[PDB]
Amino acid sequence: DPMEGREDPQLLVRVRGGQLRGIRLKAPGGPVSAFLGIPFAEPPVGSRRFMPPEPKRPWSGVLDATTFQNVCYQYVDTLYPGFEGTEMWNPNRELSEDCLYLNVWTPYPRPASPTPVLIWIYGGGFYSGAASLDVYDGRFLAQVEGAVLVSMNYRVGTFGFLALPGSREAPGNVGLLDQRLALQWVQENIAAFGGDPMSVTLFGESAGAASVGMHILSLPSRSLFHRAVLQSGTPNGPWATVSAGEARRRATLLARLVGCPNDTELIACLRTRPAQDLVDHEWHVLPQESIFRFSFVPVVDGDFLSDTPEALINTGDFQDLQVLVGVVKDEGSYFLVYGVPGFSKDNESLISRAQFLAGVRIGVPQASDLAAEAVVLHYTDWLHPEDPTHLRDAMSAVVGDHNVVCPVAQLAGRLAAQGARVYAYIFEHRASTLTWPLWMGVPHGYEIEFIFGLPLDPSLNYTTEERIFAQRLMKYWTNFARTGDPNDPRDSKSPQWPPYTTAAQQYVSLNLKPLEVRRGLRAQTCAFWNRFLPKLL
Amino acid sequence: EDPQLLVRVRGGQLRGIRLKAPGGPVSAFLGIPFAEPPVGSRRFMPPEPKRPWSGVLDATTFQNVCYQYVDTLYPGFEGTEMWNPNRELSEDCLYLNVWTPYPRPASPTPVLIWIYGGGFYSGAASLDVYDGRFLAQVEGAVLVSMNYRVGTFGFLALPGSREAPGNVGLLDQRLALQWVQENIAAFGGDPMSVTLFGESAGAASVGMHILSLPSRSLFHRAVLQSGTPNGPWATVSAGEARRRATLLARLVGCPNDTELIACLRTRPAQDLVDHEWHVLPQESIFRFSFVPVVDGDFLSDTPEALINTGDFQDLQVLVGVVKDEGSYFLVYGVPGFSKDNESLISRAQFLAGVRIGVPQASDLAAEAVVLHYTDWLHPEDPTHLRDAMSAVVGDHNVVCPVAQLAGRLAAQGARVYAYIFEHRASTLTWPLWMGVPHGYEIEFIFGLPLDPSLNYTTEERIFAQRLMKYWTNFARTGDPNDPRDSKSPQWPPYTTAAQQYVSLNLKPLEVRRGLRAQTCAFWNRFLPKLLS
Ligand SMILES: Clc1ccc(OCCCCCn2ccnc2)c(Cl)c1
Ligand SMILES: Clc1ccc(OCCCCCn2ccnc2)c(Cl)c1
Ligand SMILES: Clc1ccc(OCCCCCn2ccnc2)c(Cl)c1
Repeated sequence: DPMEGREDPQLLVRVRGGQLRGIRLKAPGGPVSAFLGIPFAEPPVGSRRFMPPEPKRPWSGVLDATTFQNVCYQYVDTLYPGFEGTEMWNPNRELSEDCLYLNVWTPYPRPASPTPVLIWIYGGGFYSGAASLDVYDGRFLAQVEGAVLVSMNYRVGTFGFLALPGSREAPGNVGLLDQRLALQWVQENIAAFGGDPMSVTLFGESAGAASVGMHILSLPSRSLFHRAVLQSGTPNGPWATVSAGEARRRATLLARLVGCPNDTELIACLRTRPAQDLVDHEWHVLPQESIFRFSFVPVVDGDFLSDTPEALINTGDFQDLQVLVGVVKDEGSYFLVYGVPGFSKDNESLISRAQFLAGVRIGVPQASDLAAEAVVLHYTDWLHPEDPTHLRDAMSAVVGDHNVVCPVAQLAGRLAAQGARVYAYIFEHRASTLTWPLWMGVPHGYEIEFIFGLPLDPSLNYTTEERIFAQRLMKYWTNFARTGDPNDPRDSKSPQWPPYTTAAQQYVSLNLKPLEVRRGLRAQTCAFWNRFLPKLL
Repeated sequence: EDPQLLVRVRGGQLRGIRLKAPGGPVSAFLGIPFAEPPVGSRRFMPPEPKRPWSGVLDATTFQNVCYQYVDTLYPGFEGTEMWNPNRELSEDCLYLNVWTPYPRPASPTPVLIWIYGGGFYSGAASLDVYDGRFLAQVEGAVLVSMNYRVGTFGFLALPGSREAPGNVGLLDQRLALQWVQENIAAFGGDPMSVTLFGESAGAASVGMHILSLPSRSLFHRAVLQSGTPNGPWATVSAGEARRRATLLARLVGCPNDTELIACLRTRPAQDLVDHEWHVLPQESIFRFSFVPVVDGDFLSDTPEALINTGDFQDLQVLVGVVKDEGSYFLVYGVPGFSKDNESLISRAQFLAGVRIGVPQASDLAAEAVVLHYTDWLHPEDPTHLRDAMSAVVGDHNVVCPVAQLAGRLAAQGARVYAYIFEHRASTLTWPLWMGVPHGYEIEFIFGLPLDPSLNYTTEERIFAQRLMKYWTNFARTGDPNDPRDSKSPQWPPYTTAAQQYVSLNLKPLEVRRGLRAQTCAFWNRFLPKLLS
């Protein structure tokens, strides 16, 4: 690198694979260091499609690490052309199978002594997502809390989770293996950045939180981190996993659909189809009333997942663990405009009672006739069982409770009974800049920008109370990552966030108001979903 | 001899007795025969009208209580003994009483007829809490109440047989109703304004008069207090009534229908009463052996079917409940409950208790009742489980049947008013944890707090006068509100749209909406689909 002597000396770093040169980024309160697009794996292309990730082979020279790399090949949403509501979640770099890269944000210059590491695993229903989206920007947590923050790309869709269980050519869960490979990479290499590999906190949202949860339940991953944060997502629940049988069913059907007639011959054929043909058909392998399930998700393979997540969280020893879990207020609203007839982002979506009954069949696709009517009866307001606004909102909560809030509640409760330290929250602030209609309240996903600090960017037109709020949340998260306790010990002025225990079931509300402690995490309704409803299901 | 106290009814002369109420006198006519005594071969048979009589029949005194079980759980205890017979037992008991203002009313007065409850196995028109002197004195009402046969004597049925056709206890009530039609005018009562009212089993009976056509032309308005014709306990099937009679027969030594009944007529009354209850699987402790039968005659179908398909356009109804219907039933049937301690039970107990309260229920339906009634913030708190156990029994047997009846009658034409009674009597001798228990609204309706010697609070004296006004305003008009009122809040009709009902307590009328709407949607709409 004949130009080293004239480049910035504070942006050169050596890792196990070679040298990198990062970039000095401006954050509102000062500069940060950013190292973007570090390969942590051999590009999982050609013969390596569906295969487990192979560790990146060393390079010569200084790797340019100043820009985000490719987004893992995935479906791109087009329901609403040019709409910020969906576009903010869309890929912001070129799609490519060659996408296994990660990013590191640190203070500038890099910390003198070992600094706690947050690793971000993104959501996107396992069919989408990228570590380079504006909403996952590590610069604010780095600049303001002094955090080292790592976020990796992992394979999604067929490429990440298509399995023919028991084969060697497509064992499944490779997308979770991508994540683990990045975790290992952090273990060997994060010290070279000022990162403390003995204090690593995973955090994620939705399918990401599900991924975090799965690393908790998979033993090879348990030595790669110390604390975890699950936001609006769980490894248990109706959507985050499938059986070996079901995964086998779905791969076979997708193979027929793209023209592919012995497991080896089948996978060899799939490997020849262009990436876009897989994406174009991946959705078409479900009854398209299962509009609320994705086809290629982590599989219960007896290997990565030794048994079902519900089994492992019912029988597991968790004294080790500290976990911060939680939900937004209206988890279900978002999805309604994509699956239930009568719903739109553009009108008020007041629905009929028949539309409600129909929506419950689509929301609980696994349900029998009896179970559906039980859900319908439980969520009806008998004082106004025809009121269209109460029915719109009830539809929202059926989808939200069944798929996120009650899975979280179940996980919180089980982890606490089996030794873990648990902190529970409900996030109740609607972003002032939100472009989804008012009726959706605080939708799924829209706490993420507050955890990451985006309101500190004055360019983004948040309120001044939202700046303050984001700083409180950043402190909660980084405090938890540092100590396993979101509270600031140097501060008893502020109200305390008590642990969540099976006796008092306390949890806090996150909004512009001071912390408020509540009891029972939607306790009556989730008893219905987690205890009774699994009979007629 | 007082001419106000000498009345002539269609069967002869009667002499009454001038009684003292707090605000003055009333004429009472106690112990009037309305049927031939149902003894010997008349046992189990429909009543026959009383034969006429010579001279002046002494009607100054309460007649005998219909032969019935006598409660022994807490001997001497005021709380229980107050429902116990207060005259001697006899199968010779088909008499009714009549209260009237003194002097006898100038102009035809609205008549209220009281049908007591006590589970179709007990009850007497002569109990102190059914005392008609207060409603008669203060509101000028003519108040009637009859004894009807209970237990095996009233309801043992061999469906299809001619000598034990069933429902004779209800036919006893019907006869007293015709009696009031043929005779109440001589007392200044108005045969054209007759309001039935009753409590529990009595409320059920009242409902079955609504649902039986021969009865329908004998009254104009009805009042159902904490009981229903529909529900889990008020009726049995033809087949089941037969199974039960036959097993009662074999238990006392008997033995063909005619043959079997004949042998039963030979048995001393207390033999029948002794084996009365050993006759159903004893998970059915919250269930009595001999109750109205769906005979195809008095009840042309199940009450459910009839309230689902009937036209109730010319009927006004006043229905309601108390706050803790299920309390009284706990100390008698559920392990862990007593009048003497605070009944703080374990979750194991609550689970076992639910099997009792819902004896009919599949495993899954019990599990469903358990999960619906658990408070998941404190799923093991004894105070929470105790209170829930009481709510399970009360909601399943009274509150949700009342909600269902209210809603059906409203939907199909009837003018309905609904209440929930929430004052606990200052004089109550049951423990505090039982709240406002089944039956303890009656004394306020009847105006017993007006008797100063019973030591009720002055507010209760004012409360009781209010309820007496609702009930008699309803008798007079079909509407509990005052036609030139006290300008308090109005009591709205109950409708299948606004589901409005009032609270009756010391504070002014409060309008609420949905009578345990969520919980009763569970019992009447979902839970049936679960033993099915
Ligand atoms: Cl609660 C909930 C709602 C939706 C959902 O998944 C929607 C996948 C939509 C996939 C669309 N797609 C992918 C490729 N082509 C279309 C899941 Cl896993 C869970
Ligand atoms: Cl062995 C026996 C005796 C009584 C009882 O339940 C009492 C119901 C209430 C009896 C008094 N009452 C109240 C209103 N009318 C009569 C039960 Cl489950 C069992
Ligand atoms: Cl919610 C409820 C509670 C009790 C009950 O019935 C109790 C009968 C008690 C009979 C006692 N007895 C009479 C003669 N021998 C025993 C019914 Cl039908 C309904």
